[PDB]
Amino acid sequence: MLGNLKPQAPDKILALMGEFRADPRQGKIDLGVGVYKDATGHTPIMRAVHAAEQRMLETETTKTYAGLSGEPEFQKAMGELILGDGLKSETTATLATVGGTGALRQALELARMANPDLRVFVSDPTWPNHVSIMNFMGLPVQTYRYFDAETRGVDFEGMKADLAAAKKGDMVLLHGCCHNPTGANLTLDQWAEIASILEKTGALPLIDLAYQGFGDGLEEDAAGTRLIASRIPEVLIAASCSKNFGIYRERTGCLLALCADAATRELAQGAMAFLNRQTYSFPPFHGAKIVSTVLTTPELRADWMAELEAVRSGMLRLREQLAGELRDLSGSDRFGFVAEHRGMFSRLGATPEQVKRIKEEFGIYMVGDSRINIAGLNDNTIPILARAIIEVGV
Amino acid sequence: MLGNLKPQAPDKILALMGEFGKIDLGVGVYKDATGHTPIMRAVHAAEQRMLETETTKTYAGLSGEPEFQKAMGELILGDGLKSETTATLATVGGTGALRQALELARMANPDLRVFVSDPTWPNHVSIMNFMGLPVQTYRYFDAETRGVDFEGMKADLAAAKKGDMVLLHGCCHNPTGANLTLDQWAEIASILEKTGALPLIDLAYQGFGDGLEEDAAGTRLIASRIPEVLIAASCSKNFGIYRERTGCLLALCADAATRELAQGAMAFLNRQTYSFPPFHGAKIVSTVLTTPELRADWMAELEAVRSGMLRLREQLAGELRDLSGSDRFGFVAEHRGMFSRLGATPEQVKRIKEEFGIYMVGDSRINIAGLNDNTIPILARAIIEVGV
Ligand SMILES: *Cc1c(COP(=O)(O)O)cnc(C)c1O
Ligand SMILES: *Cc1c(COP(=O)(O)O)cnc(C)c1O
Ligand SMILES: COc1ccc(CCC(=O)O)cc1OC
Ligand SMILES: COc1ccc(CCC(=O)O)cc1OC
Repeated sequence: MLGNLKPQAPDKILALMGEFRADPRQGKIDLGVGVYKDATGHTPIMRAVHAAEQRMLETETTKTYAGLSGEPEFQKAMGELILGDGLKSETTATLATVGGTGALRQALELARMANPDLRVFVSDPTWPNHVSIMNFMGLPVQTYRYFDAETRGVDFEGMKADLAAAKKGDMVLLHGCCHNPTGANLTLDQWAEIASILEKTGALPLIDLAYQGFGDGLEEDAAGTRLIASRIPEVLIAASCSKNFGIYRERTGCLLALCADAATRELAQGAMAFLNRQTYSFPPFHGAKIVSTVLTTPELRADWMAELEAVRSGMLRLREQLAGELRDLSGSDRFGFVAEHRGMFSRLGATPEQVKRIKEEFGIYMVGDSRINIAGLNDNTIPILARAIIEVGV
Repeated sequence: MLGNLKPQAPDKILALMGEFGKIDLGVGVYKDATGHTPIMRAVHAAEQRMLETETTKTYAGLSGEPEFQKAMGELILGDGLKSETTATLATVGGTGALRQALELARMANPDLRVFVSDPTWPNHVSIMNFMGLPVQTYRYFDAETRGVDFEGMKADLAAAKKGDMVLLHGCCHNPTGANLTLDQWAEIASILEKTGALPLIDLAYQGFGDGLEEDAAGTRLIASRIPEVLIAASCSKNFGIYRERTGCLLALCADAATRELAQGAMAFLNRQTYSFPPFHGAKIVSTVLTTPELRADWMAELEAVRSGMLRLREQLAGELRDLSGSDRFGFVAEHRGMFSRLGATPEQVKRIKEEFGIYMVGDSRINIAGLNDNTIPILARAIIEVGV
């Protein structure tokens, strides 16, 4: 029977890796990486995180089955982290999931469970995993203009124009902050207008919050998400702890369902718990416990925020340097957008030909859509990248 | 939109878990004399060692780590492990491996039906219903003898066709505690090969029956006979790491090409569901399995657990024999595993819990690991008073 199986395509990330490793050039650089890397090219375990694992190793007395939808300490902590003082427990349903991706899938299942004729609107472009999951579920997918290839900024007129076509019941997927892969983001005023459009059309917003803390800070990054939650009655939030806590492999995230009333919250909560059960039953414990421990322990929480901040400022300085270099070399303010983008990614806006030429001539690797990881840059690599960009006619 | 959500039905076993001189005999979790579910020694040493060795937490393997996969395959199939034809997928527990198994098979055959035992783990049907898959049942439990209705089982299985999936419990059948002998397994392989039905083996208690190797005997027999088989393994109970959510799905294929296909579809399945699988428990398992000193202590502790429960069964059987002046309840010493179905009807079961405070699953399923010297005579007596 298994022979009938249709061949499924590889991740592609590995294909990028295999090529890079095979490159015999000693000066080769890799900007296609999708995780945070420090000065030495390592992806360290945050201090507080290592502190929580020591604490857990000495205090945990059993590993029996726990909460089906997550432990309360984690649910409350995450909600407060994302929504701050605005968290209305009475109408908020929470589900610990296997990473933010698990959160996305579950939100998709829940929405389709409540509305069979669901259509999803995704930005152009967006995280490929989004479209992939949707295609897999058989859900209809619609696109809304987002990245402006010329200015490398947000095409807000087009975004509004396209979202205006959403009907009540449809789902609109928004990146809370640090748009992956572009790096181009919406300002709070633009979020306010998006809110109006969402109220008008009656579409359900699904906010993918995976980089809280890598943009302008923890609170600032959650600002957009908080405006939507306060103005829109029903909101779905898929939060990831992978990057801002550096626990990628632990698989920790959570789905937040902001409802109109307590009765609906009870309905959504029951369905979420049901969904976990029909997929894997209980969610992973380790990472979630690390997170609640850091968040509830004043000392740890303080150190984590402090470390996250160092990371953020470090990347922000890298952006300014690259931008500075590009300005000095270009004799213009064309690549200024690099300094304006937020998050660890940025789409340069180079054509696949330019991307291929940059690799063949300069030994610099990046995703085929010209997305680079800011964290993979440094004092030695910045000048090279800048030169390459200017030389290939970007 | 969300207000349109229909209320869902809660899980019975876990419902009791929430309800609980209270005597908890519900949820299938091992407990020690003091009613505690301890962290196994080797598992603890593995976590310490891990705290010192791990330098990063970056994303890892989509299908799980090479070490976990090789270790799991060897633990299950022993020297019957043919890597060139076996695909392995790390999942979120044994339950995740089941769901993944049903998704994999359904992809390969949109018209598959699943045969489950009568009775079977409630969660099996639940997921199948959710996925909208056709469920047939095969006779398995003999309400009279409390053993297995093997004649009825063979009867219903022969009616299965190629493309159908037969879900079997590798050992320690949940909730009955009634198991097949190796002779019975060979017989079953004959049926499976004649009808061409794909067996899906739920292996969640390797180690609680007769032994690590012995509990895998049936599974190893089907694997040597049937060219294509699926196994959903759970490390929740034999490693005592329930909450870590670790287990895996093995796809035994007839050839390398099909193996490549299966492995691809499996990785794709994790990617579209939650991307990467959880690392902590899987790392614990491979650390224990590949470290001689740790594996030896794990086996010792697991054997100690196994032997203990077996002692409890014999005690409960004896206690009852004295209290009933009969040997009707003899079957309790014959059953193997964590559970054993008594027979008490729904009304009897409910009476027992609402006054004696002893909770067992509505169908009279008791977790024998929940008993001890103190509570055994109490249980024996309580059922005598509930009569029949
Ligand atoms: C990383 C990421 C996620 C979540 O990843 P998880 O590892 O599953 O937590 C979700 N959305 C985007 C855009 C991401 O970059
Ligand atoms: C324990 C068990 C499983 C798997 O449990 P997980 O916690 O998901 O590993 C599967 N089937 C049966 C019959 C079980 O008892
Ligand atoms: C495999 O799926 C992923 C791919 C890539 C990433 C890293 C983020 C990125 O490269 O866009 C995460 C994934 O799952 C969490
Ligand atoms: C809710 O699903 C479960 C119920 C019960 C158990 C414990 C095993 C049992 O009691 O049958 C596990 C579950 O998922 C792993």
